[PDB]
Amino acid sequence: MKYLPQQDPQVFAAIEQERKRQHAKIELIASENFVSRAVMEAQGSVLTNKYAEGYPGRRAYGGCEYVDIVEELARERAKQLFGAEHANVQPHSGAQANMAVYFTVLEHGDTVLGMNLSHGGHLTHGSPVNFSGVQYNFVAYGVDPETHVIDYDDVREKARLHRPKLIVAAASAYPRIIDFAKFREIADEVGAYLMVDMAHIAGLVAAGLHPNPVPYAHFVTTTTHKTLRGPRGGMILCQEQFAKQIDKAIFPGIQGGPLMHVIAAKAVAFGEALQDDFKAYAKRVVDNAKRLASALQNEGFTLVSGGTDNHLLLVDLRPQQLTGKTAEKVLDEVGITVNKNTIPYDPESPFVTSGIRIGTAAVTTRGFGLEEMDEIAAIIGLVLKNVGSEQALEEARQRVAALTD
Amino acid sequence: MKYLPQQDPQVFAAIEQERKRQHAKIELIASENFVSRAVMEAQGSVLTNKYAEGYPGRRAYGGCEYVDIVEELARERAKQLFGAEHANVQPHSGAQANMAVYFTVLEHGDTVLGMNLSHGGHLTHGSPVNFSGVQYNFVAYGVDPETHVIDYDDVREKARLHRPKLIVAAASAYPRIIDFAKFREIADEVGAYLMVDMAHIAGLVAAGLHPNPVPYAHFVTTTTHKTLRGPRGGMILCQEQFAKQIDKAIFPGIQGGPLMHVIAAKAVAFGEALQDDFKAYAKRVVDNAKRLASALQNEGFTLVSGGTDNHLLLVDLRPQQLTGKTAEKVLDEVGITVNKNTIPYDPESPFVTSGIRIGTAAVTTRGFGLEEMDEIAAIIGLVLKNVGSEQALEEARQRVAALTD
Ligand SMILES: *Cc1c(COP(=O)(O)O)cnc(C)c1O
Ligand SMILES: *Cc1c(COP(=O)(O)O)cnc(C)c1O
Repeated sequence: MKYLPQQDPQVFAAIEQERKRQHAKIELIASENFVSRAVMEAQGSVLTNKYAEGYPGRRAYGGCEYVDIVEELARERAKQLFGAEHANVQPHSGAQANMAVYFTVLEHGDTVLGMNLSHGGHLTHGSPVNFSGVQYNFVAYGVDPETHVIDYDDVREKARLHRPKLIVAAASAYPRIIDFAKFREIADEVGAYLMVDMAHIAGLVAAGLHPNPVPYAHFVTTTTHKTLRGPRGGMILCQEQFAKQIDKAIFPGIQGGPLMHVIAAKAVAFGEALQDDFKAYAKRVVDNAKRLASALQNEGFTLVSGGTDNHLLLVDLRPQQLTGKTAEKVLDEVGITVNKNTIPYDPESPFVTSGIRIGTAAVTTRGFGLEEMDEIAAIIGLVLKNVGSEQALEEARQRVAALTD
Repeated sequence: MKYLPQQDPQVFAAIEQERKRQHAKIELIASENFVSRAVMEAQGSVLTNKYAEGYPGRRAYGGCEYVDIVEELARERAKQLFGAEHANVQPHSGAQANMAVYFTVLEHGDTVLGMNLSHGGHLTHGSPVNFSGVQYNFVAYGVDPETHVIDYDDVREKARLHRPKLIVAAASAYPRIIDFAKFREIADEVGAYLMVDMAHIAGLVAAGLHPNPVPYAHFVTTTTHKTLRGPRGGMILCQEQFAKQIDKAIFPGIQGGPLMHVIAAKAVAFGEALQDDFKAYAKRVVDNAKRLASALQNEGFTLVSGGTDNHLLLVDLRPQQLTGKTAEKVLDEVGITVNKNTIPYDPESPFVTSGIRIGTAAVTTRGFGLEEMDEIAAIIGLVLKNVGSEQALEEARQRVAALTD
């Protein structure tokens, strides 16, 4: 940076702290990643200066010839990546992407069936403190109490009982592959639309390492950040038959002017995801998660569902008599970043929890491999088995520092 | 830029076109401005990498110590600028800021009274194709048919008849000072909340050149872009008594993760607005608008309300037998950027219109003064009086190029 340090010492000093923090810590929060310098440059461009309400070639204002090229690059590359008939790259966030889909197909008070929030469902899939749970009548399907895999007969029974207008599949804390074919089968049986929220797994889908929901879903929503490793924002994919309605839902429905600089960054990120080296990256993400899972089990930890098919895992801390809150706090003391997370059938509140959620997308981006996964697991074992030993925590701190250089 | 040109030639080429376009054209779209290099650098920072759901010191995730400092800088500087008891700097956009306020005080189907959309009200103030008009029962007050000034007796009558839960004041195309005291008086009479949407005028309010709605309104919403000259995003200001509810409305109510890099840029922009030179800038904005208005009238144009008190004006093109669409198109041919805009009591559709809206914020940022206003007015006269003369349009083109260098 050149101008910010002189203009705003306070903001710059804080940004520099954050940059150094990102390097120093081991980031295991499953939603996190590190974007490329090219993506950041796109976000830091003069495109922030342009109002571009509407869509390419159909804008409210003149002068959009070049931002139109940028948005179309984003849409076409997204279609290349996911094989979708239509893309809308304007959603400000994953929340707004979901909001738009709900606005398209649902009326106030309509019934929606989503994944149980305590079993892996997202806040925007019907939390009573979120617009989704307030605006619509959400009902939930659960995972099996033993396997922690989605119970597809429960999905079916809930669908047949409650007759939802919309079924939502996908999750923020589900460590296994989701069967989109089965979701669509159930949707078809009850005459419901199927929406898949692939935010967490979008990068893996792009790399062919998780089945693609696009062929099975009427609507697919996602964040552009997370495993896709793009800028912070949202996106909707859908069948051509919904394109006009989806676009109208985003604008003039729920948003105003789009963030054209972020959309440029989205295009950049999609370009990166189209490359062979991103496919190699995504495979390392999944390989690293399996390795970390195995290594954690070797340390004596129990994992929700007994492992992982994707980028993330959940440690069930009940065998260690620890809460997720306690684990999160002590790992923070040694420079490992996780989040407490409810496990299926958790006896604790979401503010305490019996688990921690861990993902490998961020550490993989930093170049961590299998050996590092082993060491991360060993450090977590050292810490969680010795929460009352400052000597153990100091050793952990030193081993964490050794990993981050 | 260093990395984007190599990583993504296509995106870079389009961005460069846009950068050159921004320099070459005369930007008179009233919502537009040009942000500082410091603001852009903040947006292009590593803060995009951080999930920070929640609020400073009360986040969902660990590791937010430094982004907390950034958000608090934004909130405290906003409070300094506007004298508000509380600020929420997380809204992704002006639309989302409004959405959150509506979510806080209204239930589905509640009555809201806003400014007539054809008289200056915004899309998010009850358009039947916007969430506002779909979710809530919007009624409208109008401007006087002769003076084009808000008819405060009409505001009062509509309020007393319809008994709205909420009254919205503020506009996207109103060239005169809004009387917030009168709005609050009317609100008090009918027991309604008052929300002021100051998006267009926020910079002028910050500089003390338009009366501040904060003392009179329960809620004030704004864009951080526009006259405030910040990054693209939103903000809510409110009384301490609504702080908890407003914060909950933004998250977990309507949004997920905030855009921390944009919030950094918001802090930078607020820092700039706190400086004496921003006050001087804002005075030039208003002076330039008055000068341009006067100069346009000298050219024989009729202005909605007979002039301006702020950054913007509207040309009523009926005396010239032109539509806003025609004017917008021909001005585009010579490098002057305006938008067609409905005038009060417009005989034309919003897709055709009888007016063009013009603002001075962008050209003022570029260093244009009174002499340039005179020339801009003369060029507009030359163009609109000679729409069928290619020679006239070429002369206009050359004079536009002379202004932009
Ligand atoms: C992260 C996530 C979201 C929300 O995205 P934001 O950008 O935080 O609004 C929605 N759904 C799922 C499944 C997610 O993982
Ligand atoms: C520009 C504007 C908005 C919307 O802001 P976006 O960032 O485009 O969503 C809302 N209200 C008013 C009065 C505005 O001027």
